[PDB]
Amino acid sequence: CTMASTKPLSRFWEWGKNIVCVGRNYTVLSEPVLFLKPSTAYAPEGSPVLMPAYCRNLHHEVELGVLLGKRGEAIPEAAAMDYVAGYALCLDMTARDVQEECKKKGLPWTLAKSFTSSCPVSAFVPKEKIPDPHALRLWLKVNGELRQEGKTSSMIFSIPYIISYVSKIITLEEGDLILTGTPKGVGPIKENDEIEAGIDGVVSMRFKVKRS
Amino acid sequence: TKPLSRFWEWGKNIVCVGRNYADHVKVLSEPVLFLKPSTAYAPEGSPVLMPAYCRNLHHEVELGVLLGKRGEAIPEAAAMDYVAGYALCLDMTARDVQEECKKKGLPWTLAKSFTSSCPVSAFVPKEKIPDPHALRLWLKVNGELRQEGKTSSMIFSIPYIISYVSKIITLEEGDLILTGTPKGVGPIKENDEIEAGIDGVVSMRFKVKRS
Ligand SMILES: [Cl-]
Ligand SMILES: [Cl-]
Ligand SMILES: [Cl-]
Ligand SMILES: [Mg+2]
Ligand SMILES: [Mg+2]
Ligand SMILES: [Mg+2]
Repeated sequence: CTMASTKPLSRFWEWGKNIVCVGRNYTVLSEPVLFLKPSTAYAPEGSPVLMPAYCRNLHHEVELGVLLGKRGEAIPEAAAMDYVAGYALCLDMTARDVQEECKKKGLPWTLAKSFTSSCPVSAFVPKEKIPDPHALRLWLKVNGELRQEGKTSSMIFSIPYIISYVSKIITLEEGDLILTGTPKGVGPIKENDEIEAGIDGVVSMRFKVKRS
Repeated sequence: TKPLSRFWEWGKNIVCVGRNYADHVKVLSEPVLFLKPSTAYAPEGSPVLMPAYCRNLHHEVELGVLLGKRGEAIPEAAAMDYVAGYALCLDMTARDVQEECKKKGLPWTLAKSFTSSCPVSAFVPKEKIPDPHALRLWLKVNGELRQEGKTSSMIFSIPYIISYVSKIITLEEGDLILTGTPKGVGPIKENDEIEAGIDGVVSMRFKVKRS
């Protein structure tokens, strides 16, 4: 089978190897902060967000995800958008107190950012549906109440810039995903809370928060 | 197909422990964990590529544990049933960048997770290693011994590490865990030749090249 019974972009979470996330993109450094999630962070719509046992302060971060359509090694910024298959709406689910400890102790962010279900993900949005990734409204509601809204025009580092920089450090494979940061309004969730989030005019998704 | 013999071709995730050897310093706190991407794999035949930004590249010879099976919250007593086998690995580290990451309280990504940051030997089936904690690892640079140590010097056992990791991160078929480096970590420069092995089991050669 030489088809999309092999690498279907509509199911990128099933076969995608790597997830790369930018830090503060809405002190900021000369470059975007980068951290990884494992493939097993993916929570496709229908999956709950799982509060880890060790987690006291679970935070939502609505983020635009950029899906790579082809292998990219030191991708030029001017070519970067030729490497994009499309987008997903994502949550960068964060154990915020663990993260405070990680920052303070100079440890890796893995227990804060990389747990099971730490990357809820919408249906695949083909590139065609988004003329301009930097002209979108991201929104997130908890129990029907708006908590984050932000414009992707507010991004400090552009998506072509991010793809380029990341690919110079980490070769990206077909189906790798880059989370491009969260606007203002990040905040906590508790067991049995309902998250709704969307990109205006493009896609919405629902997640319930549960425990292990 | 997805042969475990070629796990680097298709494996999704690499998890690495911090310091797990009691034979050097460069109520026990849990093991530090960090991730490498799939594109960290440098299978034998690949060179190690020094990132442009790197001033102080370090070798870390490590025993890699390959998972055969999906595992969530694996009990320590069951952990070894999830192991398909082993690989000899290098946890290639930009040491100065790591100091910068620690100082700012940022992720260790640029220090630990670059392209080719995980050189990897031929797959060793579990059968060939009755006791993972009774192995000698060694590494030479340009013919000169730099690291040697026993996996009996590990602070946390392999079943412990698999268990702890799986409670935080579900492991897939083909995921790899690097279990730490013995004494002798140190720098390597462009055009250095690395030889490393597990006594009685496997050896590997790598050349270090630049951008
Ligand atoms: Cl927390
Ligand atoms: Cl360095
Ligand atoms: Cl990290
Ligand atoms: Mg984030
Ligand atoms: Mg991965
Ligand atoms: Mg190591």
